Amino acid sequence: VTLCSPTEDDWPGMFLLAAASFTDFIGPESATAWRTLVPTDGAVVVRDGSEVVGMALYMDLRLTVPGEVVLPTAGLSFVAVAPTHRRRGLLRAMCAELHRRIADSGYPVAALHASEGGIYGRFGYGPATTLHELTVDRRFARFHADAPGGGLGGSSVRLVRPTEHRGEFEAIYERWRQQVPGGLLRPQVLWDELLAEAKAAPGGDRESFALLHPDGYALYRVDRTDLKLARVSELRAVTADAHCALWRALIGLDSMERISIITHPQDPLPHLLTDTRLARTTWRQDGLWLRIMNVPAALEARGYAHEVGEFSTVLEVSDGGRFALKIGDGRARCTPTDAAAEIEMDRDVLGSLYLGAHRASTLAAANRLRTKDSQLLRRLDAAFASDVPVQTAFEF
Amino acid sequence: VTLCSPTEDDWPGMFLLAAASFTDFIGPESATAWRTLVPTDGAVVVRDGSEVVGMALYMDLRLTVPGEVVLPTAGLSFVAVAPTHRRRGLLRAMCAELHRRIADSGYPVAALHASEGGIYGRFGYGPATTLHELTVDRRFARFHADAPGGGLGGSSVRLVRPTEHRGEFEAIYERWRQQVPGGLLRPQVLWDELLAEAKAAPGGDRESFALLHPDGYALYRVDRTDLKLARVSELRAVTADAHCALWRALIGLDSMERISIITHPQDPLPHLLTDTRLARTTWRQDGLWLRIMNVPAALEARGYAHEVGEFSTVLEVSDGGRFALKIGDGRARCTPTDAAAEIEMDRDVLGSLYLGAHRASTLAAANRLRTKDSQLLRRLDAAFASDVPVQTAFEF
Amino acid sequence: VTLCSPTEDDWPGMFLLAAASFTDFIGPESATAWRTLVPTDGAVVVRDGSEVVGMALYMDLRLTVPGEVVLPTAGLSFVAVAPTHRRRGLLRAMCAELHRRIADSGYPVAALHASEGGIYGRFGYGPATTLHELTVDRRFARFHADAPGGGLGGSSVRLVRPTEHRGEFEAIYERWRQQVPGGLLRPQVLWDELLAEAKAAPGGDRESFALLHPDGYALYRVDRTDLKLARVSELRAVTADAHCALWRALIGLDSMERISIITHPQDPLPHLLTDTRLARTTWRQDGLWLRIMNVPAALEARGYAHEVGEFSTVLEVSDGGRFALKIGDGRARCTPTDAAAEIEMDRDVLGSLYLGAHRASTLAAANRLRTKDSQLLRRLDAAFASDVPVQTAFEF
Amino acid sequence: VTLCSPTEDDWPGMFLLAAASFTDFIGPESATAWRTLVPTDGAVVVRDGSEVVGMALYMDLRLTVPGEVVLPTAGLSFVAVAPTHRRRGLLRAMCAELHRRIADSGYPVAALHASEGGIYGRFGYGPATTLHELTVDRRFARFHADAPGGGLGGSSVRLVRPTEHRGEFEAIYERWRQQVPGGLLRPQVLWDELLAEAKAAPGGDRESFALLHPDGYALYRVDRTDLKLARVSELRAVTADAHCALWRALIGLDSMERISIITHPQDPLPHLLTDTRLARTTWRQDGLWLRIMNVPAALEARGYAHEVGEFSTVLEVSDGGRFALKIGDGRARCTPTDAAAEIEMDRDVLGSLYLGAHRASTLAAANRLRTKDSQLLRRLDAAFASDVPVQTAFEF
Ligand SMILES: CCN(CC)CCNC(=O)CSc1nc(N)c2c3c(sc2n1)CCCC3
Ligand SMILES: CCN(CC)CCNC(=O)CSc1nc(N)c2c3c(sc2n1)CCCC3
Ligand SMILES: CCN(CC)CCNC(=O)CSc1nc(N)c2c3c(sc2n1)CCCC3
Ligand SMILES: CCN(CC)CCNC(=O)CSc1nc(N)c2c3c(sc2n1)CCCC3
Repeated sequence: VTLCSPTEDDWPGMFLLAAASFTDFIGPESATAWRTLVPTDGAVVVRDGSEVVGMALYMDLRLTVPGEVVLPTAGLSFVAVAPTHRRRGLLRAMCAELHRRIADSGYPVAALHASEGGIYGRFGYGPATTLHELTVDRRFARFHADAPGGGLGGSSVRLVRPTEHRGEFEAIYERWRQQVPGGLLRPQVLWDELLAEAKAAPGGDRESFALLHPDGYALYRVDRTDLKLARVSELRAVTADAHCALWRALIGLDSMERISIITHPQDPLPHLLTDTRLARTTWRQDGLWLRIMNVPAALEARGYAHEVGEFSTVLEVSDGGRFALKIGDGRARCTPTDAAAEIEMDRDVLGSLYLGAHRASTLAAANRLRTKDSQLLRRLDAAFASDVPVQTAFEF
Repeated sequence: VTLCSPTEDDWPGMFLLAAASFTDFIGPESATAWRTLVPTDGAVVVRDGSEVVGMALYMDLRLTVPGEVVLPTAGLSFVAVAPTHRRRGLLRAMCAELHRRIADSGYPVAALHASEGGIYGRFGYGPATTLHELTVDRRFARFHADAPGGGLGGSSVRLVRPTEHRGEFEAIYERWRQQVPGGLLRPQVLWDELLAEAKAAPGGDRESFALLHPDGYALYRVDRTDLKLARVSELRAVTADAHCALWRALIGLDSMERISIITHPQDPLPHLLTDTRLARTTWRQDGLWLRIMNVPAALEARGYAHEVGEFSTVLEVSDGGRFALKIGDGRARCTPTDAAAEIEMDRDVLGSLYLGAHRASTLAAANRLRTKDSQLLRRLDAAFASDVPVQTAFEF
Repeated sequence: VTLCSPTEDDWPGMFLLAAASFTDFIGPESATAWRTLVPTDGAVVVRDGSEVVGMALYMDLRLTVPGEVVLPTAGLSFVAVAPTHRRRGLLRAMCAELHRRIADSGYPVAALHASEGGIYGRFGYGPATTLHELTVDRRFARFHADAPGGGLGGSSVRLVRPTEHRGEFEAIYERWRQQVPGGLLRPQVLWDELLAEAKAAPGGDRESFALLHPDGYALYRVDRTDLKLARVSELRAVTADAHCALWRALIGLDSMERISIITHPQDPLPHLLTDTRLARTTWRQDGLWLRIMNVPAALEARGYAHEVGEFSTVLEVSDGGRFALKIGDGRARCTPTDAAAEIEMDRDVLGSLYLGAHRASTLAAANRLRTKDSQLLRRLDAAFASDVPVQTAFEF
Repeated sequence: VTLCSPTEDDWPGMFLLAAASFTDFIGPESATAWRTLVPTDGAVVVRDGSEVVGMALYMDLRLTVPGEVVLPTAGLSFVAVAPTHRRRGLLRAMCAELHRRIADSGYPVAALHASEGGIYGRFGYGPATTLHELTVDRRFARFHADAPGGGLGGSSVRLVRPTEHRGEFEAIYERWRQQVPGGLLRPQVLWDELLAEAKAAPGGDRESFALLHPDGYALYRVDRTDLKLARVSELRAVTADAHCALWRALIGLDSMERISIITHPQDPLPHLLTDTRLARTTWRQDGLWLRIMNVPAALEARGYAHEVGEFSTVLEVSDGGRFALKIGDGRARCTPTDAAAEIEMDRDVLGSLYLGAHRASTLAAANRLRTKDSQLLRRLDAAFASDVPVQTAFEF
């Protein structure tokens, strides 16, 4: 049981573990595209004696954080331990080695999507975005008098084939990801993969269609089994006008009973309708998880709310350092100190605060965040909050 | 078809309409208790020719708003139109008369719980609290190392019969309702009714039990049909310690698979567990709806966030007046003006902002709130936000 | 194993067999009411050695047949064989004795509601009415421009308590039953029983309400478990205006999603709506079964369609006689003959034709009815058809 | 937004709208076959500016009406409005243009299958056939002593592969469609398509088998997911003997629990069994919809019941003309008149009466058909009734 960077000859063994560990695994062909995002020493495997019994890697990503700042991000992925080798310290050993490499390589943050919610907290990852499924019973849906784009004349939205308008989706997404916390750069190879999933599969998913606006798009397909349900896989809108116009078109899918989408808690859709209740929350879950690798770099890199007045405090991260944190004029300065801590929290908690999805006050109430000053709590809440609601880009 | 205040002889007809309109109607005996909260001219009926074909009333309530300010509140309730008399203007006529009476009587706000979400917006009511059902699979639930009250020694929580500890529930609730936005005074007659519902009914609900802490309680019963589900009807906790200790006791209901509760979006429960995902959101809906009757009085009465610096603007409510709004040092001044509006919104939108459940930014994105200044938007968001998360007291 | 008329001392044993044989059995108290409809020698029991192991009886009923003719009808009921004594000839023996008594007493027809559809054909009973369940999704239901009673002014329908308007229901039902084939006289004791079932039961059925028009009524209650479903137990309407007005009121039950009713195949409800499809047929089944006891008397007693021109034929009923049947001017003459048969059928088939629910042509296609002349077939179809659609009165 | 006949270059855009509008759409290959039934100017499209945002067409069909008369019929089909262009008058505009073309081309009737039941009434289409799903629990099914084809010797029914007996199916269907109201000529290209659907699809429908009699056939396949359910896609039988023999063979599918078929309300199947109840009606819906284009031509073309004696009346169709209607000896004469109307109805109502699926009396009770003479009503009922029960041929 030794731990190594994989060679080319290890990858058939890694794909076998992948097929056995991940039910949603698309085979080796699609893996080629994703592999191009893995840097030279971005992967570790565990061999027994040899067969691959453990693997983990990270991908080079670009993540937007509040203030429209783009951080280099290590995207943990393809993590698997063979069912033959559970409870053997393998996950801990692989995660430790990758975090060492990630830290040394100079990434300020790491990120992942969690298969289970009970695993990654102990390795310093905190849930940082919230997925929110809305299901609209579109048969009752009427738009409010106040909703944009309800005037006479032609529609600005076109119904199109995804593969024939790649350039427009790319450009709209690029604009979206740069202005929204949680945004990820989507490289060319992932557009290739996305548009491949758009066509129908024999005994699989139905054909995808697109609704295209100059400042937004929606990709949707009819569900495999529920033929009265349309699933919006992705809706990206840069303006409120685009968002409303796309939803006017989706509600116009008259052969459907229900439209579902995985969105974020601050999606304005409910408020566009005369009956807000028709946009039912059918599902909620953690989206992106963040591990802050370098506390000073991460805290100094993001923007903070201009509304809160300048304040200073001392933050201790458990086994992560202690810092003099000064926030004012939407910027933070974060420097070493041995002064008494005013705020303590584990590393995972900081990840949860970092994009503004969770309030300091809420985490304080669970005692995941410890302070004796409730004024400081309010100031943290306000400072770390995000002007632009945090969203989830794409799963990896 | 005339509109009158009911006499004693109208009430049998009103109870008949009630039994036919409300499936959850407890009969005339329980109605006696609720009736004591209806003031002298708090009710209207419509007769044909005579039989009661329409009714509506309000109750005298006390509602806590941000800054722990308690407002006299007209609680609209018992609203019904006979199925024989739909689409006849009756709801509009009854609501107009009651709003006249409520306004003239000097209530700054009216409030209701909505049977449907598409009805009450046009009468100036906006959803102001959010109900959030969490279902915990308690078989997997483990408390985080950081969670309070996990030390050795005895428990501070007692398992008791509700009817034998009325005084303690009353006193704990009184403390709770005064410090939480959305809190309602629960008068003696509603405690009588609550503790009557606590006992088992033949072929109905099972017996209720209570978990009692010095600074919190939980009332729960096993579900009628799903005998592995415990439903928490009510949990009131004044400290984080009480909240955690009550949840340690609920997770200790070892004969149950699942514990469900209707709570609020900022309930810290998920953060008390090592796996936040185990607290699944199974249901979300509008709670209390508010109609601001008097804009200046309401806006001046509540507290605002101290974090945001002093600012001035001009607010227009559609057919509700235009006001110079000045907010600073957590207080607002709201005075008449004919200066150009910087913010416009319908009356219902203001109700939705008033307890801090919805962000101005979110409503702006749906164009329910119109301004040309995005800095002003951020300032409104921050100012109207509530330090203490808004919760829902009891349905009426 | 002997067969006797029961004495008073046999009835506790009969109630025991009843409770064990019929899940819907209301106990001995309600049985008192039904017992008053059983004539002196209207019942048979089988004892072993003694305990009651078999029973059957008939009740004195009055049944409306086409031409608004009311026949004395033997209503077979309370038929049961102990589970200890199956496959022992007991049903055959009891049915033979009762049919002897019924014939000798001078009833032209016997009738029953069948627990199973495979039992009663061999004893000469044919299904003669069709039950048709319609479920309306009332949220989408809009009335057609052509539908009666859509004008301004007050409603003619009142929402009332059943027990306070007994006289009006009685009188409306009396008018209904006399003008509709399948109508049964409902005696006073069955009104007592019907209005007793109208009140709520602890852990049972919910309270019943009534919609009352001068020329019709509907009795309905919310379903026990599906609280968005209203079940119409009974709707009796003497005019099209009443029928439409009652349905306008039922569609006005705004707290319900669905209204269901057990009606007949020619219920005009679907045609009152702009979307006929909203009245979905969710269930179909045989209603009343008829055994023609005396062929000549039965065939001469009913009216026939005036449209078909006079014709003569020879009808043979298998082991039931052969007859010269002459039909003209809406009347039949039916006399003995030994002339060659032009039409043959079993006795059960004639029962199925008798109220016009089934077409001769349809039964001919199954070869349940044999003739070599297709012109005769068309003439039978037309002659036996009912001007007024056949309906089902009440179960017994 | 202009309205044109499509060119060859419009058809890729039409197929895109089709794939997005119709979930059951087989792609462009199968569309080639259906296209051959569309005449030169049988189609309209709406372009914006260009992309296809609206389309509609008709196909040249031959429809059998009572009296075995075959009418040229315009089969409306492939109707779709883009979800981006709802509530824009497009359906109304396309339907108006096609009806103009259909009328001018000399079709007496148009016909369609309705995606929803609330759409096509306002354009003068009335539901004219009823689909009736029967589900037989074949484990209990026993044939009645009277049922044909229960004697000793060999079976007349063969189990075969559909594709190897095309000629026999074609010839049997041709005989069927010519003698049954609702029958449609099935051209060669639709036989090609039907037999292509008969083979198994990977992750789709299972292989179809055929039961073949000299005077009937049944096509059936095991359901995708319910492997104890056999679905009869099509059963065509020219004699009662064939119908019974095919059902004896279907009940002999001993590996199945249930056989389902979409048939018509007068299917004799229930009467072939000792227990009629085993043939449960699981589903009912409108089949073919008719719009009478030319009232005189349509009414003069069909045969009427010989049983009713000669009578004369005056029929007014709303915005469709007024006519002296004389019916006798199974033929109608229909000529212009300005004499006072004795019968009024909308155009859609006449379509519903035309094949005898709905009774005049029933439509009168809903006030869709207005007369003051109830004798006239009875005469219409009898006259328009169909000797041969109306059935549904194939969907288009
Ligand atoms: C399949 C992994 N899955 C289960 C935990 C996680 C969620 N992933 C997705 O939703 C997009 S599909 C995908 N994603 C990759 N990161 C990858 C990688 C591949 S294939 C591939 N496919 C090869 C090496 C780089 C990572
Ligand atoms: C039954 C009304 N229901 C349906 C819309 C609304 C929700 N109400 C509850 O969840 C508590 S039960 C209750 N509530 C009342 N306000 C009242 C009133 C009564 S009984 C009564 N019971 C008589 C007059 C004052 C209001
Ligand atoms: C209970 C019998 N049931 C099961 C086969 C048949 C259907 N009957 C009903 O839907 C009305 S309840 C009823 N009906 C009776 N005929 C009777 C009789 C009684 S109780 C009674 N209750 C005593 C003797 C006369 C018949
Ligand atoms: C797909 C249309 N569908 C949805 C409303 C209606 C029902 N149609 C069927 O059940 C047989 S499949 C079919 N039918 C056509 N008429 C057509 C036509 C095609 S493909 C085709 N396929 C191209 C032009 C002529 C009509």
